[PDB]
Amino acid sequence: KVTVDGIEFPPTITPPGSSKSLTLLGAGVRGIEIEAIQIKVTAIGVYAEPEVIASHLQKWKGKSASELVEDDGFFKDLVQAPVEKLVKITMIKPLTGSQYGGAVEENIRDRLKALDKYSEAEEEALEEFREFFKTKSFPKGSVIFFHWSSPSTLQISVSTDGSLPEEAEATIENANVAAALLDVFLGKNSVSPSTKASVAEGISALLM
Ligand SMILES: [Cl-]
Repeated sequence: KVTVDGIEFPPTITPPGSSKSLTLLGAGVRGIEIEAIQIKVTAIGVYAEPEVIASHLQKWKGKSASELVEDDGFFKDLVQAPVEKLVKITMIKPLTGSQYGGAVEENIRDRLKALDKYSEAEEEALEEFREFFKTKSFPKGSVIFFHWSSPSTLQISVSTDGSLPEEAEATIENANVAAALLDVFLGKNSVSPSTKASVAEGISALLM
């Protein structure tokens, strides 16, 4: 397990609507700082299938956690790897659905605009993202499951109490939004350098 801010991230999770078990790569915290005030917003865990994802990362074999974490190409390879992925979010700071969703939407939208990959299709995908989160509430301990069921298919499920949903609650089909959301966590300018640091540890260990 990796414990973050008192929150357990277990070694394995089965995505909602899925039967396949995914394994923990790493976990960390998303914190914000302004005028020296630090606030922990969420904890983040990243899951995939160990040997399947090791199969796409053999060029990083033998490398240490220190080596991997400072190589941007490493995280790029991980975002791009066409394998099943899951990101679990556990809420630390209480947020409304609109609050949480609006910020991740903005992050994705800004990333796509920077790449000149924000067009009508992506706009509609992010409107669906918005529609989904608008009806939700995120008290402390609530959870979000972002599941990459295909490289271009994002499933979202939530629970207010930390239970594991039985099914994907929303499905968004758009390759650019799906990759951009991964980059929110694993890209340059990640919301969580700690999560990246932990994933580097996990994959370094995994590539023996
Ligand atoms: Cl988050």
